[PDB]
Amino acid sequence: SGAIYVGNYRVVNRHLATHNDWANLVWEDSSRDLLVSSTTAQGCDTIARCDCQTGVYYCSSRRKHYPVSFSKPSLIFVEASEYYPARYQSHLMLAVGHSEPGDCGGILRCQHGVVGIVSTGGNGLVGFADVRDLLWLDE
Ligand SMILES: Cc1cccc(CC(=O)N2CCC[C@H](C(N)=O)C2)c1
Ligand SMILES: [Zn+2]
Repeated sequence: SGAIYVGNYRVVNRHLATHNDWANLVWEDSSRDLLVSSTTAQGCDTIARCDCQTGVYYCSSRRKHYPVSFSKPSLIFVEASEYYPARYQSHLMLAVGHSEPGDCGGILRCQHGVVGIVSTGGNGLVGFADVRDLLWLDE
């Protein structure tokens, strides 16, 4: 679990969005596993606007942060799950690092701010949904 709170927006994994997220929907994209909902309170986070390929992510299944080298956002095949049919997920960045299903929502940060959230993983990989291209989150 986890979310990014920026301005009057909440960014979550689309597959973990709540009834309240859907009732306050701003934007969603199944191909990216992202959903953004509106909030009444001002957020605590800021978004990176950069091309970093290193950063640190929070891993809830270890209660720890780990450093990672990750690929640029790309279109990657993701096998069928209870949440989606087999498909290509876009804007996904892969890295070597521990992750388990409940780690989705963990934030990846670089020195410039929030880069993205854990969305996929397994077998010593961790995949992050990028948010750096969503310029409207800032205004
Ligand atoms: C973080 C992690 C580690 C091991 C396993 C998993 C599960 C996983 O990859 N799924 C299920 C949920 C939706 C995901 C998606 N973005 O399509 C795919 C997730
Ligand atoms: Zn950066």
